[PDB]
Order: sequence, then C-alpha cells, then structure tokens
Amino acid sequence: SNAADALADMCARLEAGSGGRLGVGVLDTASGRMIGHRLDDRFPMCSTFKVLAAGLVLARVDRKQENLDRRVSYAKSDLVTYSPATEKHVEDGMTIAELCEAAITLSDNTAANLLLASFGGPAGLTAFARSLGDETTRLDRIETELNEALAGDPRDTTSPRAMAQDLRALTLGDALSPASRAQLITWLKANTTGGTRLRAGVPPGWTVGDKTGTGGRGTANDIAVLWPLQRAPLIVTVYLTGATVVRDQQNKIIADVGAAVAG
Ligand SMILES: [Cl-]
Ligand SMILES: [Cl-]
Repeated sequence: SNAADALADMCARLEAGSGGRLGVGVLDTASGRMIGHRLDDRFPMCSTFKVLAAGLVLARVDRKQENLDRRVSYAKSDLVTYSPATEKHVEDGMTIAELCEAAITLSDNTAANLLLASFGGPAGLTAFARSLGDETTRLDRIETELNEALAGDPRDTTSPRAMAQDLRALTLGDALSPASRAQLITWLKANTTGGTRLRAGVPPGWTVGDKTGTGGRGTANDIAVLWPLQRAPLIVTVYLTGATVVRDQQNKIIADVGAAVAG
C-alpha cells in the first residue's frame, strides 16, 4: 500500500500544478500488480496508438496475412503533417517494416496512416485492442485529426490501465510470436522522440523502450517498457491531458513520474 499511496500522492501533486489530469499506470511484471493514478480514466492516445498499430501488423505477419517486406506505394496527397521519413519516399515507396519503424521511432504520421490502411483503419485497430482483452481503447480517426483532444471526447482514447496491459501483452506476454515481440521491443528501444520524458526521469542504468504522444489541449503522453537493474521489468503508461502549463513543463512532469516510479 505504501508504494501505491506514495505514487498516487506524487501524481496528485504534479497534476495540481499542471492544470489538467494525469493518468499513470505502473505494472510490475514480478507480481502482476498495477498501481498508479486515474487508472481507469479516459485519455487521448495521440501517437501512443502506433504501438497497437505496429502490434497488429506483426500479429498479421504471424498469421501470414501480412509480409514485412511488402512494398507500399503512395502519393503526395497521402502526406500529413510530421512525416519525416515518408516525405522522402513518395517516389520509391516503403516496405511495411520501414513504415512500422518510422511510425514507432520517429512518430511518422503518414507512416501510421499507411499502416492503418493495411488492416481496416481505426475500427480494425480497435478490434485488435478488443482481442487483447481491452474493452476501453478506441481509435476513431486517422492522423492528424485524432490529436484534437477535445475535453471529454471519447474518440481516440485509452486508459492508463488498458494501455499498460496491452503493452505488456505485446512485448513481454504472448500476443505476438517470439520473433514479433522481439521486433516490437527493438523498435521501442530505438525510439528517438522520448529523450525529455520517461527516459529523462528513470535511472540511467535502466533500459527503456517507449512511444510518445503529443496533442492539442495540453496533451503529452509516454508509454514504456522499463528494464531495471536486477529487478523485473515494469510497464509504465503516462497520459497528461488538459494541461495548461507550457509544453516544456509537461515533458518535465512525465520525466518526474518516471523518477517516482523508480524511487
Ligand atoms: Cl486469429
Ligand atoms: Cl479494459
């Protein structure tokens, strides 16, 4: 109880100065126990949905319904804001693996839309979430419209508990084959967008795989698998929405949650 109470306390106090709502899930794989703050509240996913999207691609690969080497051609009209890799390959296309890599490690938005188009879109991804036992998450829109984060709007949302359970299932559990779960871990570990969030707050000896999300109405998120030194892995989800402090402070709040998980 003391660890649960202490973390819930530190989250309430951070949330008070942020102006918004702070949701935190910490799943300790040694025990199966989950602690945190606002565990069952709804938060906009923003780019955190891309972990589920890459997971569904790999689950389809496991079933011979998709091939990581399949090439996708696309047009300039498919490009949306924040597409650093896909904007360079309009002429030559990208493989499904390259699109997953760009969606996870750079948060490339067109790459994620092309993955959504490969498997039935937002409704197809939501059906995959239901297959993991997740009755909470729902994706409704594609990039960039899903980042609106309107107050109280349930579209494009998850909960800290639901996403932590899904991230555990896809990386450490058995939702994916051993080859596919290792590939997803590799992409998460190679993420380039998380240096000011959980990675900045956890002890430097820990290994981190993560996916960020950022959106309107003061929304900043980070979800991660954390490997401590001589302690079982943790799954940590952090969702901040409705923050009214400046963006740099939202990043610091997430880093400070990372520090609280470790301490
Ligand atoms: Cl199946
Ligand atoms: Cl659920």
